[PDB]
Amino acid sequence: ALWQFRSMIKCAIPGSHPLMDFNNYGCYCGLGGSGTPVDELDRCCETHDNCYRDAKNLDSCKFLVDNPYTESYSYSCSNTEITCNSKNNACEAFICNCDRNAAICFSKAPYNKEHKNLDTKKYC
Ligand SMILES: C[C@H](CCC(=O)NCCS(=O)(=O)O)[C@H]1CC[C@H]2[C@@H]3[C@H](O)C[C@@H]4C[C@H](O)CC[C@]4(C)[C@H]3C[C@H](O)[C@]12C
Ligand SMILES: [Ca+2]
Ligand SMILES: [Ca+2]
Ligand SMILES: [Ca+2]
Ligand SMILES: [Cl-]
Ligand SMILES: [Cl-]
Ligand SMILES: [Cl-]
Repeated sequence: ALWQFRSMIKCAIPGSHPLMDFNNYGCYCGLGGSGTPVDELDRCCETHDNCYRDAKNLDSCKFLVDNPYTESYSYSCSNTEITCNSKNNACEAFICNCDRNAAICFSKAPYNKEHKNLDTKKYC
């Protein structure tokens, strides 16, 4: 679920900015997206979006109001290391996996301030 994705990110990037949740980043970091990612970080988000899209296409899975972000799962954090619980059901494991990979991807990408709250309608 969305709130778990945020904690997962805190887990991988302890020095994250709490107020960052109020803003969007690049072309894909945020609800929806358009065009092509502007940088590595943005790519991580697009990929995560794509991962959720695949989640919505799983024949055996249908989420509340069709939003994968509502699906809560179980996971643990240890030394900035994320682990999805094997007890998660297939749908939850798929979502937990998308989040884990995205969080890891975020931790390795450069944060470019110029892309914060980008004028998407013009550069995306
Ligand atoms: C983890 C990312 C920032 C990394 C960073 O702050 N590096 C600097 C570290 S340091 O000071 O130099 O130590 C931030 C950039 C924009 C953020 C995204 C945007 O805020 C858009 C949404 C907001 C939602 O609440 C959570 C998912 C999300 C899709 C966020 C995931 C994550 O929190 C992102 C991808
Ligand atoms: Ca998005
Ligand atoms: Ca269902
Ligand atoms: Ca659940
Ligand atoms: Cl989002
Ligand atoms: Cl349902
Ligand atoms: Cl459900």
